[PDB]
Amino acid sequence: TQTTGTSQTIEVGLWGGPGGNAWDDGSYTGIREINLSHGDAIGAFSVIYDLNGQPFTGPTHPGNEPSFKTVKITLDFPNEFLVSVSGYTGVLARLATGKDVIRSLTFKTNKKTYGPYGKEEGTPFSLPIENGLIVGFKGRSGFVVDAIGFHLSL
Amino acid sequence: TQTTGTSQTIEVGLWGGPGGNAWDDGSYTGIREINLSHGDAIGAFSVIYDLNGQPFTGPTHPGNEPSFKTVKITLDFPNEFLVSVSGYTGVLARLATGKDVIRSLTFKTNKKTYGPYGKEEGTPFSLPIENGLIVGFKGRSGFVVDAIGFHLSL
Amino acid sequence: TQTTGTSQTIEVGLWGGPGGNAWDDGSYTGIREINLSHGDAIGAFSVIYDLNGQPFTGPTHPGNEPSFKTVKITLDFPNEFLVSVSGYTGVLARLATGKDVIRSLTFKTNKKTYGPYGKEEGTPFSLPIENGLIVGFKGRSGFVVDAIGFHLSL
Amino acid sequence: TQTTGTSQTIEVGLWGGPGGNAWDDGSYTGIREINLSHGDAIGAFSVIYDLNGQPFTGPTHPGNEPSFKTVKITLDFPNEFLVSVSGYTGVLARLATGKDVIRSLTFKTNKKTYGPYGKEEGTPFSLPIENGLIVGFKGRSGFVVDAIGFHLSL
Ligand SMILES: OC[C@H]1O[C@H](O)[C@@H](O)[C@@H](O)[C@@H]1O
Ligand SMILES: OC[C@H]1O[C@H](O)[C@@H](O)[C@@H](O)[C@@H]1O
Ligand SMILES: OC[C@H]1O[C@H](O)[C@@H](O)[C@@H](O)[C@@H]1O
Repeated sequence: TQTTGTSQTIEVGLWGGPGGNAWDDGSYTGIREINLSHGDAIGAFSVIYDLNGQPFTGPTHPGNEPSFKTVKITLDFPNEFLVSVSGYTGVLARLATGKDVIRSLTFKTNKKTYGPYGKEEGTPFSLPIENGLIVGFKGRSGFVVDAIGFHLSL
Repeated sequence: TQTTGTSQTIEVGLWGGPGGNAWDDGSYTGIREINLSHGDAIGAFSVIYDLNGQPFTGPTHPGNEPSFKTVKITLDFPNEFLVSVSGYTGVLARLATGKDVIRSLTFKTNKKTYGPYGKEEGTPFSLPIENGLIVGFKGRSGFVVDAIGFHLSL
Repeated sequence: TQTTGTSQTIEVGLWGGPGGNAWDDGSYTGIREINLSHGDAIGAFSVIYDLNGQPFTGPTHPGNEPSFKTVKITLDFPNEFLVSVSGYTGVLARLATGKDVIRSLTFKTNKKTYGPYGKEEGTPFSLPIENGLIVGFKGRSGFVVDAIGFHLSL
Repeated sequence: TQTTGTSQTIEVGLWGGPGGNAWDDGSYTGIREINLSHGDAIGAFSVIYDLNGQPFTGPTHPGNEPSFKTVKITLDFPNEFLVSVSGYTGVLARLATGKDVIRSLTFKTNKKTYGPYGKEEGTPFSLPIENGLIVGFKGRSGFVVDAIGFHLSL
C-alpha cells in the first residue's frame, strides 16, 4: 500500500564512519561525470547525473580539505557505466577523531578502471554489480568523505 | 546483466488515439503540480515534478485550444499523491479523424478528487493504484491530448 | 529505510466490484499458463507462473459456475508475454448482488490475442503495458471473478 | 519496451573466487531461514525463502565438509530481516587450489547479529543495506562456498 508521495530506490551502504554530516543526492537515471579530490584520503565528491537524457548537476560535497589533487572522471554516457565501486575505510590520524573515513576509492566501468584514488590503507570494501545501475550517491562528509553509499535501480 | 547506462521504470499505456505528436517527460521522484486546460476535451497538459525534494518543471504540452479553461492542481506533496487516474477516450466530431483523443480526465489522490475535466464521452479507462506511484507522464498531443501514459515506481 | 521482511511490487487495480472474497497470488518471475472459465462472465481463474525458470502452480480460484466453458492459455514462455489485459466490469443480474463483477477478459501478448472471454457488457477497462511485466494476479472471487488486479515488475 | 517474459532483480556480487560450480537460487519475496556449516571456511549454504507468505525450500549447496559445525538461523519473518551480510574471502591452504573462497560470513538483521561463522581471515567484504531486501542468493560451491552474491528488491 502506498503511504508517501516520494518514490524510492534500493540503497546499499554506508561504508565508512559516523563522523561528518549526512548527505543524499537522491536518485536519477544515470551517471555522467564524477569530480573528486584525493591525497591521503578522498576529500571532495560531486556528481553530474543524467536525468532522462540530459545532464543534471547534483549537490556538491567538496569537504573542507583544500590541498588534495582534483580529478574529473567523464563517463562516455550512456554506453559506459559503473559495474563496480570499491575502496578503503579507515582512521586518518591527522583528523584526531579515531573514526573511519573513506581513505580510497576505485571506480570500475564496463570500459575501464578509474583509480585507486587516495591511500589504500585500512579495511577494503567493494560493491560489484551484476545487474542494475547506480542512479545516485549518498554518504557523510566533514573535512573529507566520511562514508559513502549508493542508490540502485534496474 | 546490465547492458545500458540508462535506468528504467515500469510504463503503462498509452490510452487514447495515434494522432498528434508523441511526447515523454521521463521519470522523477514524484508529482508536485499538474496544469491542464479543458473544453470538449483535454487541451494543455504540463506537470511540475518533484526531483529528490526540489520541484522540476517538466516539458510543456500546451496543445492548441486557446478557448479551453485552464486548471492548476497543486498537490500537498509529499503527503498527497495520486492513487488513481481515469478518464474517457473517444472521437471528437470537429477533428473528423475517427480516431480517439483524451476527452476527459479525473485525478484522485489519497486526499481528494480533482475533476472530471473535459467531457465524459466515449470509452472510459482507469488506472487505480494500490502500491507504487506515477513518477512520470507520457503521451501524444496535437491540438488536444491524443493519448496519455504513465511511468510507475515504488 | 526497510521496515518489513516482505519484498514488494507495483500493484495496479482492482477493477470490478467489492463482492466475493479477496485473494492475492503474490508475485513471481513470469506467466506460463492461464486457466479460466467463461460464459456470461468469468468464473474460474488460476495461473501457472514461472518461478526462476521452473513452473509454479499458483493458488486456485475455481469460482462456482460449473456450466462455463473452460479455457487453457499456454504461453510460449519466455518469448511470449502479456502486453495488455482488458475486459468489462458490470452487474450480472442472476447473481442477485447488484455489485460489479468481471463480465469479460481479453489477454494480448506480443504474439497474439486470447479472447474475448465472457460477455462484453458493462464498463470496459484496459491495462496496456509498454515496459515491465505482469508478474502476479490478485482480485476478488465468489461464484465468479468479482475483481482483478496485477503485480508489475521490470 | 519489454522484450522478454522473465522479470528481473538487481544483483550484486560475486565476492569470492572462481573455483567450484556456479549456482543461483533465483529470487523470491523474503528469507525465512538460513542453513550453513562452518569450520575453517563456510561449507554448506541453503535457504528457506518466503514465497508470498509461504515457505519455499531453496536449492541445496551442501559442499562436502563432514567436520563442519552446522547452523540453522531461523528468522522471525517477516518482522526480522537482514540489514547486512559481511565476511572474508581468501585462500584456504588445504584445498590446494590457491583460489579465494568464502572464509567467513556474518549475518546482521534488524534484531540481532548471527556469526561470525568460519574464520575471519583474508580480505573482508560487506553489504550493508539501508533500503530494500535480499530476496535471493547466488554463488559458487565445491567442497565449500567459493563465492556468494545477492538478488535485491524493494
Ligand atoms: O570528515 C572527517 C572528519 O572531519 C572533521 O574532523 C569532523 O567533521 C569529523 O566529524 C569528521 O569525521
Ligand atoms: O462472485 C460473485 C458473488 O458470488 C457469491 O454470490 C458471493 O460470494 C458474492 O459476494 C459474490 O459477489
Ligand atoms: O569449494 C572449494 C574447492 O572445492 C574443490 O576443490 C573444487 O570444486 C574447487 O573447484 C573448489 O574451488
